Amino acid sequence: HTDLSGKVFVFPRESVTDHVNLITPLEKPLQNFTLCFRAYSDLSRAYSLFSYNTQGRDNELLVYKERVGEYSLYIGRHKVTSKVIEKFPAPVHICVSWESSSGIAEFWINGTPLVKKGLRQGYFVEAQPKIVLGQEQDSYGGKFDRSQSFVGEIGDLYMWDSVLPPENILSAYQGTPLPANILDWQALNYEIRGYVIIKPLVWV
Amino acid sequence: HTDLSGKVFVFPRESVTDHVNLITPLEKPLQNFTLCFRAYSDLSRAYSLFSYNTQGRDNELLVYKERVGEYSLYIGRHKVTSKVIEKFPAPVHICVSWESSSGIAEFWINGTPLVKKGLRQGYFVEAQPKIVLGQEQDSYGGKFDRSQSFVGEIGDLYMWDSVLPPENILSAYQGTPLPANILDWQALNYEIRGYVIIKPLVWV
Amino acid sequence: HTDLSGKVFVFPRESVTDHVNLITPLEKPLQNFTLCFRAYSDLSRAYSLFSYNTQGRDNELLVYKERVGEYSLYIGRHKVTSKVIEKFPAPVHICVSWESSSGIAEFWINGTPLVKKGLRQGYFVEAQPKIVLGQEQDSYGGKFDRSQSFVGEIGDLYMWDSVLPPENILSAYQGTPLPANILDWQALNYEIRGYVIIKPLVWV
Amino acid sequence: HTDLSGKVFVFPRESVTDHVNLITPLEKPLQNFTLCFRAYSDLSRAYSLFSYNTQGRDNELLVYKERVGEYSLYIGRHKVTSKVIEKFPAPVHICVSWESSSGIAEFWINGTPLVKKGLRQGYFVEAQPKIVLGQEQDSYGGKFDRSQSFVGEIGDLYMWDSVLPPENILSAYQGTPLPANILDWQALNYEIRGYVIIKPLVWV
Amino acid sequence: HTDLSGKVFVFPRESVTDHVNLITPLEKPLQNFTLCFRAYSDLSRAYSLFSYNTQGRDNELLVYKERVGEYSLYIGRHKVTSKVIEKFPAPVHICVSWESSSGIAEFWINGTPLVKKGLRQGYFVEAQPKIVLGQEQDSYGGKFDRSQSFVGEIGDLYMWDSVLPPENILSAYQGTPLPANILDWQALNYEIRGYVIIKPLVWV
Ligand SMILES: C[C@]1(C(=O)O)OC[C@@H](OC(=O)NCCNC(=O)O[C@H]2CO[C@@](C)(C(=O)O)OC2)CO1
Ligand SMILES: C[C@]1(C(=O)O)OC[C@@H](OC(=O)NCCNC(=O)O[C@H]2CO[C@@](C)(C(=O)O)OC2)CO1
Ligand SMILES: C[C@]1(C(=O)O)OC[C@@H](OC(=O)NCCNC(=O)O[C@H]2CO[C@@](C)(C(=O)O)OC2)CO1
Ligand SMILES: C[C@]1(C(=O)O)OC[C@@H](OC(=O)NCCNC(=O)O[C@H]2CO[C@@](C)(C(=O)O)OC2)CO1
Ligand SMILES: C[C@]1(C(=O)O)OC[C@@H](OC(=O)NCCNC(=O)O[C@H]2CO[C@@](C)(C(=O)O)OC2)CO1
Ligand SMILES: [Ca+2]
Ligand SMILES: [Ca+2]
Ligand SMILES: [Ca+2]
Ligand SMILES: [Ca+2]
Ligand SMILES: [Ca+2]
Ligand SMILES: [Ca+2]
Ligand SMILES: [Ca+2]
Ligand SMILES: [Ca+2]
Ligand SMILES: [Ca+2]
Ligand SMILES: [Ca+2]
Repeated sequence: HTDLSGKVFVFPRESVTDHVNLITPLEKPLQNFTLCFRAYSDLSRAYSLFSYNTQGRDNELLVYKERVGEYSLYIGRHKVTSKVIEKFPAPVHICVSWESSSGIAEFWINGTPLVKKGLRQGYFVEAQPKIVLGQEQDSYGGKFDRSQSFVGEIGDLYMWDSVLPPENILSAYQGTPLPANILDWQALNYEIRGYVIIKPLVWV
Repeated sequence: HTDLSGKVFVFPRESVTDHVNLITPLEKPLQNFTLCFRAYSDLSRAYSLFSYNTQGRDNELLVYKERVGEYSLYIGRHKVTSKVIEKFPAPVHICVSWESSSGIAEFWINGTPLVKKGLRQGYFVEAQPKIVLGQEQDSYGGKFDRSQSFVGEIGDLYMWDSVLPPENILSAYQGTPLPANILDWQALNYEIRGYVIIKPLVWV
Repeated sequence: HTDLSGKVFVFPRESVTDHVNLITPLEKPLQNFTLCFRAYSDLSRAYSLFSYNTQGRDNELLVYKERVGEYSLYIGRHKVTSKVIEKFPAPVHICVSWESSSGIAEFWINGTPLVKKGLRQGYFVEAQPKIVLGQEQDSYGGKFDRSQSFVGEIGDLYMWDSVLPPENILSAYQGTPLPANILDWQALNYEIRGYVIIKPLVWV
Repeated sequence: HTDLSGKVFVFPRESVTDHVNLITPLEKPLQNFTLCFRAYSDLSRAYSLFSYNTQGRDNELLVYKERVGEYSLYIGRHKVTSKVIEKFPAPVHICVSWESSSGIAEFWINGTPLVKKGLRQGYFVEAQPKIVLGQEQDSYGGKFDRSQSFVGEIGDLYMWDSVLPPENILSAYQGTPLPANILDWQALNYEIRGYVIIKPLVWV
Repeated sequence: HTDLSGKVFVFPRESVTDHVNLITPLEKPLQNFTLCFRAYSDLSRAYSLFSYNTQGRDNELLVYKERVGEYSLYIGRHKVTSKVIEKFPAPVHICVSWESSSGIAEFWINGTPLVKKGLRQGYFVEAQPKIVLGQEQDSYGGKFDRSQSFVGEIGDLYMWDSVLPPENILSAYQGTPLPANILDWQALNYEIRGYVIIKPLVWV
């Protein structure tokens, strides 16, 4: 468990191999969540930002960037997509929440809410996941795809087991995130596989 | 009747069934009206914003968004269209008024007056309407069309039986609208059908 | 004659019929003139803004908008065209002057001088005109063309029998035009024909 | 000689005929020069701004505008071209210097230096020129080309027999140029031929 | 040899011959380095900014501009590319660092950090280089290519044998660079070959 404050994971190249495994202490199925992180990439093609798979379930929870200005959330294989005006290339802060009771998914880009969408109302995302950054999973922990690899820098990743109110989203965006009980950048259990470098964050 | 202050209807998905029925004691034929509301959608295709049909009368009163930067009003099946510069996607405040005696239709977009157009001078829009959000009607209450469905968020919807002067339009835009006697967001009678979720308004 | 201060003509629809006739007490041939007015239209196709014909003479004096960013003046069937950066759609203030002795035509868009052009040096534009707003004449008083009709709003129309200096152009733009002897918005002699509505000017 | 302070040459129409001859008593071949002037044109096609020909020598010194954002200097039939971001149409202040010893040509657009280019190092531009505004010469004083004619307004033209330092360039742009010894707007010997009109400068 | 403060190399024309050799007594293979310089060119095609070759080694260290908004670093024949929003044409300040131990390459454009990339981790860039400005080498000191030549102005060139922290990059951008131990603009050992002119820096 490492304090990565002020630091990013650099995925310096395209590969089918470089990734970071994220280990969460959570062992119960997810009804509600919020996921925030910072990314800086100049890929124009599609890539996975956050890949969460469970046994026999691809795309159980997936944050996927299809193209510039477009963000997709997959819950249990089902997908929503929301659009935003953004410059390319540019650093970005991304928060996404999802609520089982309503099905509502909320993207926040640089503290700006995108249009709400809804999917998988009543569903629970399964526990005991494999979580990977830098690659998209098609199996429980593997079956990566070069054309979906993340190339660039990721920092300030937090994941909470609740839907964060606007004020806590903005706080995360501004660099004072509330401590997070699923994944916390300041106490992160992770394994680097292949070519991933930890560097100071210089682009905020 | 519900006070919806600070809240929105979220139509979280494309469908042919998700809609809200708006209930009003409108018994007298309309010679004059103003309709104001806020909307936030990232659809690029055409969609109905506000659909009002009467017995044997399609498109009796319809606010229809043909494409980005173009707003159409239908009165008694007749149509006018006006253009504006806008960003996409972006939250928008829309006011539209119409006046029988001159036939003049006025769109106001984020407090900004569009070019006046005119239609159905001397006409009275029929009473006893079925008013629906989220779908466009082709019958008296039904005959919805998936390709015309509204996906996104609608809030702050008011409707008056008179033509609002510019200062009152601006008041609505700024969030202090005058009391409204046809539809009022702070005392709204409505029916949710299918997948519509009420959420706080976070994008104003 | 009417004081049209704070008011516009609204030509609410495309037609081959709707127009306003303007009556001048001029009688003398024009060697010098300035014409100023405001217009708000979201037409993209070409249209006539100000059509002045005499017996047996088409396009004796015509202000014609070919396309966005381009303004044409016709004097005695001859034309010049000048370009400008403008937003679309957008309210605009237009002044045009012409001086026989030099032939110089000056367009002023929102108090901004366009490139000077020149035509019909030594020519006298004929008196006893039919002057129309909303349609382009191909005869003396008629032969209108739907594809040249003006749809939108026109206000603050003044015409002088002299070439206004930049100061006077700016004054008119900023809302205090010098007293005008050919045509005067504050004492206008006009005939409405077909669908033209007088409304308060709300876009300035 | 005429003091043209506050005045421009207006070339109000395209032609193969309209031009201004500029007269200088220069008998000594040019080793160094700076040329500054103001131009306002809405031509999109190529045009000559300043044409300097000597006997049996085309394009001895030529300032030619190929298209928007690109300025060309010809010295002794050789060419350099430099690019700039500019709006269109827009008034522009242009300075260009050339230095034989280095061959360096410097364009300055609205007081902004363009990328330096180099041509004809060691060369002397020939004396006893015919200098024309409004047309491009292909002979000694004539052989004009309609498609190269300048339509628009030129003012504040000065030419020095030395390379001006940046400070004197900014001075020219700001409207306080140093006295010039080849050509001087405030003591200009010229011949108008065809349709060219002197008018006040209104666009600065 | 030679304080070039306040001065630039001007490469005034396209050629296969015009270049500047930069001489340094570097005998130790580089593990870490930072290179900073100022460039101003209106070339649209690809060109080499900084060409560093060793005996039998092409593209040992090379800064290459593929197209507008795209910067490439070659280390030992391998390359990375990073993208940026930039105006064209425009003066630019470029810093690039590379670090053997991590393989990380950092581009800084006008003091703005680009997305980090990585190449040749564990590699040492060879010493005893031929370093040239204005041309790209394919041999040890020669084999130039006209389609790769730099046309324009270069100044403020510094090279350090370490990775400069962001603060030091900004200092170089602001015009107060730290003394550099490989290449220093204020004490530069150079050889001008062909048409290269030293001029004052006027675009900073
Ligand atoms: C004939 C038919 C069909 O059965 O209808 O199958 C082939 C084809 O349909 C597909 O190929 N469907 C799957 C498309 N793949 C896709 O959308 O992948 C997305 C979601 O999954 C990820 C994120 C992934 O897990 O790698 O990649 C991007 C056309 O329709
Ligand atoms: C041959 C002919 C003709 O008879 O002239 O008929 C077929 C075709 O004409 C039409 O299809 N006309 C109706 C077009 N439909 C239309 O404009 O729908 C609009 C208005 O109504 C709504 C808003 C609607 O109520 O769904 O949808 C978009 C071409 O012309
Ligand atoms: C063969 C020939 C010729 O004789 O050269 O005649 C037919 C054709 O030339 C024309 O048709 N010329 C007249 C074009 N009409 C035109 O420019 O109308 C303009 C000006 O007048 C207005 C403003 C109008 O008054 O309606 O409409 C646009 C090609 O050349
Ligand atoms: C066969 C050959 C050749 O002999 O190499 O000559 C004909 C052709 O090359 C040219 O025609 N070159 C001259 C083209 N004209 C040109 O560049 O005009 C420029 C420069 O001169 C001015 C400024 C002018 O003086 O009119 O107009 C624009 C192809 O190459
Ligand atoms: C057949 C094959 C192959 O063997 O794979 O070689 C020929 C072709 O591949 C190339 O030609 N590759 C090299 C192309 N040149 C290139 O990428 O130049 C870059 C890098 O080198 C510089 C900087 C240079 O040193 O000139 O120019 C730009 C297709 O693939
Ligand atoms: Ca997958
Ligand atoms: Ca995959
Ligand atoms: Ca309908
Ligand atoms: Ca329908
Ligand atoms: Ca006509
Ligand atoms: Ca006509
Ligand atoms: Ca010539
Ligand atoms: Ca020529
Ligand atoms: Ca090479
Ligand atoms: Ca090469």
